[PDB]
Amino acid sequence: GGKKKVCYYYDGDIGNYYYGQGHPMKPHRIRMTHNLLLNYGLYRKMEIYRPHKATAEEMTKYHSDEYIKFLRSIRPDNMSEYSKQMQRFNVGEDCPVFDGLFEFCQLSTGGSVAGAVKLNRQQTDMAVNWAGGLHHAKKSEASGFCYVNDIVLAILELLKYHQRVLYIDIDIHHGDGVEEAFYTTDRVMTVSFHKYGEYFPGTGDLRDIGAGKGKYYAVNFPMRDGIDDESYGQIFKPIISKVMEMYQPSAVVLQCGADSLSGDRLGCFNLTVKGHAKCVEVVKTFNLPLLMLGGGGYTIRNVARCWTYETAVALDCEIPNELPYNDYFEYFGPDFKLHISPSNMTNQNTPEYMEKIKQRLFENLRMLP
Ligand SMILES: O=C(CCCCCCC(=O)Nc1ccccc1)NO
Ligand SMILES: O=C1CC[C@@H](c2ccc(Cl)cc2)N1
Ligand SMILES: [Ca+2]
Ligand code: NA
Ligand SMILES: [Zn+2]
Repeated sequence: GGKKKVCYYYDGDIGNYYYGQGHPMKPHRIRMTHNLLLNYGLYRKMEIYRPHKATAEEMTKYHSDEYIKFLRSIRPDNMSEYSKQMQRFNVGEDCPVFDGLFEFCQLSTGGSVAGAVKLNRQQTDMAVNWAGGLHHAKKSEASGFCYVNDIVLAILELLKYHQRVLYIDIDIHHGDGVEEAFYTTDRVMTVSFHKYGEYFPGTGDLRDIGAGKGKYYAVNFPMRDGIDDESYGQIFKPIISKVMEMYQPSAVVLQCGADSLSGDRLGCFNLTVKGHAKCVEVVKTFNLPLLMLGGGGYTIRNVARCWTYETAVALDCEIPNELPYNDYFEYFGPDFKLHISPSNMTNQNTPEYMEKIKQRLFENLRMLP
């Protein structure tokens, strides 16, 4: 289907926001990603855009006025005056108050929405916002280190020109906030692959399939610890192909959370960067307008490797395994290579389990009109 035009959204301020001592979410990982892919020369092959800061107007296309007003007001120095509101909107633990929090949301959101607009106008085939993918935020509530749901806002922008949008989520966590926003519509189908059982956020059962006009338009593939490239690859392509055949979306949003990689600090999957990136490759083959977004990812050297490689995949541009010098080179020791090895952790997802869950999801997809 040809090489695709790629537009890529980055603001160099993003890496300066800080969740606080001990918090595993490190926005600095976006700056590492950017610097690595610049040093591989990938700027030669794509348009690089600085996103606008999304306004309250943009954000309240989904989020409540009250919740957005609170995000705009709350600061480390006025927290004690906002104790009640902090509890109502679930801010102050997983989702702390930090300096510049609202500007941070504006930058994340701006990239996703700017990308969607660029796709709507047919000025690009693919838009990339690695600072996006905040799949847990809800209408009036922060969750899971997410405050504003850039994905939901980007999909609402796509729905202006697209009757049917497909969302795919390869983050190790269930994309509960996106699924919830679109649970009762058939105009967005949500497909999430995730660890399920005794794991954040606790949602995404096989049996959660949508409601009302959205019944059968939510798809959940629950997995156990230790899934590897071969097991994941054998279910992802057939599920996504069946979804494409039955749902026939005209645009796609792919959340590429890198916490499904081997060695992630919060994750317990065993995927390599090649295994993860094979998902990008599969989605690309359908030749649809594609918004690719970040997500979780807590071993930051591997997040940088993952999203650098996935940018190269979007560009159909082969890059060497030997890392080029970069500003964060020491983080990539002791090997200084792009690709990673899986661990020897046991895969708890048996072949039989994977095939059985796949067959249950195929039965649900036969129920589309
Ligand atoms: O990656 C994510 C968000 C994961 C949210 C995990 C919340 C539980 C947790 O580990 N919280 C925590 C850990 C260390 C320090 C402070 C909070 N979504 O894809
Ligand atoms: O590096 C970053 C930019 C946005 C922010 C974030 C928070 C939560 C999720 Cl799930 C994904 C991304 N971190
Ligand atoms: Ca997921
Ligand atoms: Na839906
Ligand atoms: Zn995650």
